[PDB]
Amino acid sequence: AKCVSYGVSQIKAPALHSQGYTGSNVKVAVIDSGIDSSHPDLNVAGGASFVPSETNPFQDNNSHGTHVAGTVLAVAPSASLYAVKVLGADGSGQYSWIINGIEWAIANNMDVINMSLGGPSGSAALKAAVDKAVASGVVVVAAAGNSGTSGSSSTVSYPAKYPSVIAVGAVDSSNQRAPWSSVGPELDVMAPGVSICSTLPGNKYGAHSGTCPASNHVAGAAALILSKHPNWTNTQVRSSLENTATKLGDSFYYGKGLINVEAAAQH
Repeated sequence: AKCVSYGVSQIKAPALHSQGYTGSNVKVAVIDSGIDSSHPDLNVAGGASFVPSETNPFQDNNSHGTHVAGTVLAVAPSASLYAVKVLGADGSGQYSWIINGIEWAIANNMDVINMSLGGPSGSAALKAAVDKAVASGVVVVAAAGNSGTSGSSSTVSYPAKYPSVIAVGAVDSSNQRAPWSSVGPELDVMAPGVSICSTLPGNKYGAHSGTCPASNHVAGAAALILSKHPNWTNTQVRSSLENTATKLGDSFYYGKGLINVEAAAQH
């Protein structure tokens, strides 16, 4: 009935909020199912739809992208979020649609791309677009995936699996890896992703679990770091997050560990 996720204080975002840094001026493309801009606790700054049968990026039929927007804004309240819709009612999107989203983010000078989406395969064209975004200076963050462990295999999804992307896995309030959080050498950092409370369509709130909400926290944290260091490059934003993370378990399962946006914004 109007929650804030425990994850905001777990990544130490409050420490930036009290310095007066809240993501002001940072363009964040939420590449997802869209965002219910009808929600009174959300500011959407604009958007576009690359789903051919669904022209409206501000209608969230699946309720995923609205949750994403909320979690990004809980970390970075004055961030400018753009609803970039590449996922249909079925919850999946063609590579051509997702690539259209990424090309859009580059053309409209997004500072941060959040991709709370995955699949088990890549494409040369997908990797090309993600790399091109990071070359042009965009911080690209993506959910590591919800495939759990599978012996010695990487279970990290594309595009999080690409080295040009910040792959984000999910811990709970105890910094324990969620059993469904994907794993592998491509896993970069962890953030809260268990029962994360946020905005849902129709002026509602509720908890989602997944690496999607984990990655939402990191995209938020990037917007908080660029609030404070507006002249930092994506390389510097990414190093700050990785080099100041709180170490947890092995890097196969946890990567660098829990992000600490407080320590990151001092680096």
